[PDB]
Amino acid sequence: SQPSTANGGFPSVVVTAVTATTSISPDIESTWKGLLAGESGIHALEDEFVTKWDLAVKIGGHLKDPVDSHMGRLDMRRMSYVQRMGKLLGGQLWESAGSPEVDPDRFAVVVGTGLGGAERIVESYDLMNAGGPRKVSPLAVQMIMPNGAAAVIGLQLGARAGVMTPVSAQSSGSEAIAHAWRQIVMGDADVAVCGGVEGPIEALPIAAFSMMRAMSTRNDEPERASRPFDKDRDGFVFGEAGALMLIETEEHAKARGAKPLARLLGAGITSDAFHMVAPAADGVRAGRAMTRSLELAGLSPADIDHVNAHGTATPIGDAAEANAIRVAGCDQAAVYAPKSALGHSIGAVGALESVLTVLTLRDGVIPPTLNYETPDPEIDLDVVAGEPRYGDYRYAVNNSFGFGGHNVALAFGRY
Amino acid sequence: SQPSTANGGFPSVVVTAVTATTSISPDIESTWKGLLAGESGIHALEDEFVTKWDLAVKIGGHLKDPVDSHMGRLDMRRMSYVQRMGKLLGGQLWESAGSPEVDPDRFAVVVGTGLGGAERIVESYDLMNAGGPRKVSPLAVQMIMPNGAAAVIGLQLGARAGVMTPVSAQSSGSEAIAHAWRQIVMGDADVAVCGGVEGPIEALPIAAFSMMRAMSTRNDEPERASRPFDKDRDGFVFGEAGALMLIETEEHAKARGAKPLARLLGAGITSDAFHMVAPAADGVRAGRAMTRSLELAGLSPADIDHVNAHGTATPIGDAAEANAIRVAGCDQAAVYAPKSALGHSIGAVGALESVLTVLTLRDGVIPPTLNYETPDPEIDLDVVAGEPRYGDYRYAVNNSFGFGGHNVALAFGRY
Ligand SMILES: CCCCCCCCCCCCCCCC(=O)O[C@H](COC(=O)CCCCCCCC[C@H](C)CCCCCCCC)COP(=O)(O)O
Ligand SMILES: CCCCCCCCCCCCCCCC(=O)O[C@H](COC(=O)CCCCCCCC[C@H](C)CCCCCCCC)COP(=O)(O)O
Ligand SMILES: C=C/C(C)=C/[C@@]1(C)SC(=O)C(CCCCN=[N+]=[N-])=C1O
Ligand SMILES: C=C/C(C)=C/[C@@]1(C)SC(=O)C(CCCCN=[N+]=[N-])=C1O
Ligand SMILES: [K+]
Ligand SMILES: [K+]
Repeated sequence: SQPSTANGGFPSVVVTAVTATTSISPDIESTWKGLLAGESGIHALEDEFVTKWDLAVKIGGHLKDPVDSHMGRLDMRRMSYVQRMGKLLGGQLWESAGSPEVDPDRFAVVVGTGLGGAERIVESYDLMNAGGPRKVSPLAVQMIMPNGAAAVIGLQLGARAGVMTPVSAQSSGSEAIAHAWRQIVMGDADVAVCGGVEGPIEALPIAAFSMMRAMSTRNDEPERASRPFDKDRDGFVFGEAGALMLIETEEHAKARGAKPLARLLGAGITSDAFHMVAPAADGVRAGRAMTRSLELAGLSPADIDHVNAHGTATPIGDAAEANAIRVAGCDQAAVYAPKSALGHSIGAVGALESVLTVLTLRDGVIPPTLNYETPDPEIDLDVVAGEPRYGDYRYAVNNSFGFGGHNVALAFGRY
Repeated sequence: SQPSTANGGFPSVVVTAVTATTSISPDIESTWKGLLAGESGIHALEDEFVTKWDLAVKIGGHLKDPVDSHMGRLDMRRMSYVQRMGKLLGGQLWESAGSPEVDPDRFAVVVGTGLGGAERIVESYDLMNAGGPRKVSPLAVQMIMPNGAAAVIGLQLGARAGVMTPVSAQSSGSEAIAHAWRQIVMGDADVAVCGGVEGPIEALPIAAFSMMRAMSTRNDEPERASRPFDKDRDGFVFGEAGALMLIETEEHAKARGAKPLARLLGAGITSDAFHMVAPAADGVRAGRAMTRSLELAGLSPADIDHVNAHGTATPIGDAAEANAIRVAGCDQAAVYAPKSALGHSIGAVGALESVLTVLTLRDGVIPPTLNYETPDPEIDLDVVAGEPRYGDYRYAVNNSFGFGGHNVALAFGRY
C-alpha cells in the first residue's frame, strides 16, 4: 500500500501562521469575525473609471486597507502591484509566526497569481510608443514576470529551497499550497510560505470578464449580488484579496514552539480536458481531485465534515461543483461558499479560502453563505446559511477550479 | 535511505518522443544535424521595427519556420501566439509518438512559459482606449492567461491528470519537465507532455531586456555574438524556440512498444535568495539543485559525463555557473552551451536544452560550443568546441536558471 499522511508515508505537515488582506479587513482575524457576523465586503464601486467607461458592472469589493498605503516611494517605482502585495503580506506573515530563524536551505516559497505585473506591460508599451526604447525601465522585466511576487517574497524572507509560481487562473492560490505541500513531503523543504496574490479591480479586467457575460450586474444591491448555490444566482463578483500561510513539518513546528492552527494532509490536482472556460458538467475530474486529496491524506469521504466550495455563483460553475462533490462522496459535508461575502480574487482566492478552511477547523465553526435564499434542486448540498454552524469539524476539503479545466482540492485536518 | 531511481524507490521514467522548433529548423532532427555541423541560428534582424526604433540590438534568431505559417485564420484571432505554438508543437509531438491512445486520467501536461499571451493584453488595452469596454474580445481572458498554452495542449491531447504551468522566467521550460517527472513518480500520472513555449523576438521585449545592459551588441558579426564561457563574451542573444517532450513510466512505454530515447532520472529545484536579476556569485544553491537531481537519480557526481550548461554568455552568469558546477562536483564533465548557436528563448529554453541533452545521450555525441576561442581562467571547464565530440555518454545534467534566483537541474541517462 502507498504512502499517505495517516499511515506515516508522508511526514505530518501543519499550518502555523496565516495572513490575508480582504474587502472586509486587512486583519485576517477581523475578516473572520466579520464573516461570522454576516458581513459582506461587496459595495458600489465609486472609482472614476466606472463612470468614465459607463461599465455594466458597478459593484465589487476593494481591499478595506489599500496595499499602497503601506508602500514607500521606491517600492512604488520598483515593484508591480502584485509584488507590493506579496512584500506586504510576506512581512506580516513572518511577524505573525514570531519571526523564526529557519534554515534557509530548507525553506521554500510557492505563490501563485493569475496574471502578474500586467500594469507594467501596458505602462512600458505606452512609454516606448511615446518616447522610444530608452524610456522603458531596466526593472520592467522583473516587475512584469509572473514569478515576480513569489521571487520578492523569497528574497524578503531568505528562501533557498525553491521559489515557485504555478499559474492556473482561478485555482492558482490553492495550487501553490498544494505544490508547497508536495515540496515538503518529497523532502526538499521543511517549511514553506505559500498562497496567492492578485491585482485590484480596474476597468480593463472588468471589461474583459464582462464580455464573457458571467459577471453579476445586480448594481442596486451590491451585497446581494454574489449568490453561490442560490437558485437566482447570476454570475460572479470581484472581491480583492491576497493570502499567505506558513506550513512546516510537525517536528519543525514543535522544535521552535509554534502552535499549529491545523494540519495540511493532502492535495489533489486533476484537469477536465473538456472546455477552456466551462467546467465539465459531470464534475468527474473535479471530484477526482477531491478523492486524490483523501487518498494522500489517508481519509475516506465519510471523514469529511466540511467543504469550502469554490462556489463562484455562475449557473454552470456551481452546478458542476455540486456534481463533483457528489462524485467524491462528500455531499453530506456542511458547505460554505465564501465568495458570497468576499467575492472572487482570481489567483489569490484559493489561498484565501484555504486560510478560511484552516480557521473553520481551528474554531469549529462555518460562517453563513450569504444570499442563500432559494435552494436549487440541481444543487442538493448542505449549504450553511442564515447563521454560523458550530461543530467539531475533524476534516475539511477546500476546492478551487480554473479556466483551462484545472481542479485543485486540499484536505485539511483539525490539530 | 530515501527513494531514488537507481534503488527502485521511484519508478523508471523514460523520454519517448521530442519536438522543437528553432532558429535553425522546424524539425528537431535537422536542428541537431545543423548543431553538429557547427551551424548558428543567429543573424542580422531584418524586421522593420529595428530601424523604426533604432534598436541597440540588431541581431537574433527568428524561427526558421514561423509558427503562423501553419495556423488557420480562426486560431490567429482566437489564440495567443504561445497558444498557437503549443497547439503546433503538441500535435507534432503526438504524431511523433505514434498518436498513442493513452488513459486520459493518467495523462498530465506541464508546460512553462515566461509571460503568456501578453500581446492580447496590449491589444485589448488599445481596443478599449479607442472604442470602450465593449470592444474587448470575449476570448481575451482565455488568450491572455499564462496557463493558456498548457491548457490548449491539455485540451488538444485530452490530458485529465493535471495541466500545470510553472513560471520561473528563464528556467520555466526545465522546471516544467521537473514537475512532470515529480507527478509521475508520486503516482499522479503515468505519461506527461512537458516543456516550454515562448513568444517571438519583437521591439518591446528587446527594449526591455536591452535596458538591463546584459545583451550582446556585436551587430556586425551576428553568428559570433553569443560566446558562452569565452573570455571575450559580452552578453546574451535571443534565439526563438519552443520544445516539448513525451515522458512516461518505462512500464507504460514497453506496454505500447515505444522505444525510449533516454531516461529522466531526477530533478532538483532550489533558489538563491540573493538578487532578483543577478545569480549568486558562489554558485552554491545552483550547485545544490544539481546535487539534488543526483540524490533523486541515485547518482554521484563522479558518474556525470556531460553538463548542458545554461551558459547565457553574460560575464557574471557564466562565472557563477562554473562555480555551481564545481560546487556540485561536476567540473570534470564535458560541457556544452547550446545558446552559443540557438540563443536564448526564455521560457522555452530549458525545455529545448533538455531535448538536446536527450539527443546527446541517444546519439553519443556533443555538438561544439560555438565561438569558444579564448579560455577564461575563472572558468576552468572542459568546454566542447571546434568539432562535435563523440563518446559513450551515460549520464548528463541539464542546468537552467531564471530571474528571481530559480535554479533547476535535470539528470538524464542513456537508455
Ligand atoms: C479582484 C480583482 C481582480 C482583477 C484581476 C485582473 C488582473 C490584474 C492585473 C494587474 C493590475 C494591476 C493594477 C495596479 C496599478 C493600478 O491599479 O493602476 C490603476 C491605473 O490602471 C491601470 O494601470 C490598469 C492597468 C491594466 C493592466 C492590464 C490588465 C489586463 C487585463 C486583461 C485584459 C483581462 C484579465 C485577464 C486575466 C487572466 C488571468 C486569469 C484568468 C490606478 O492608477 P493610479 O491611481 O496608480 O494612477
Ligand atoms: C526569443 C524571444 C523571447 C522574447 C519574448 C518576450 C515575452 C513575449 C511576450 C509575448 C509576445 C508575443 C507577440 C506575438 C504577437 C506578434 O508577434 O505580433 C507582432 C506585432 O507586435 C506586437 O504585437 C508585440 C506586442 C508586445 C506585447 C507585450 C510584450 C511585453 C514585454 C515586456 C514589457 C518585456 C518582457 C517581459 C518578460 C517577462 C518574462 C520573462 C522574464 C507581429 O505582428 P503581425 O506581423 O502579426 O502584425
Ligand atoms: C474550465 C472552466 C472553469 C473551471 C470555470 C469556472 C467554474 S472556475 C471560476 O472561477 C469560474 C467563474 C467565472 C470566472 C471567475 N473569474 N474571475 N474572477 C468558472 O466559471
Ligand atoms: C537571479 C538571476 C539569474 C539566475 C540570472 C541569469 C543567470 S538566468 C539568465 O537566463 C540570465 C541571462 C540574462 C537574461 C537572459 N534572459 N533572456 N532572454 C541570467 O543573468
Ligand atoms: K474554496
Ligand atoms: K542547459
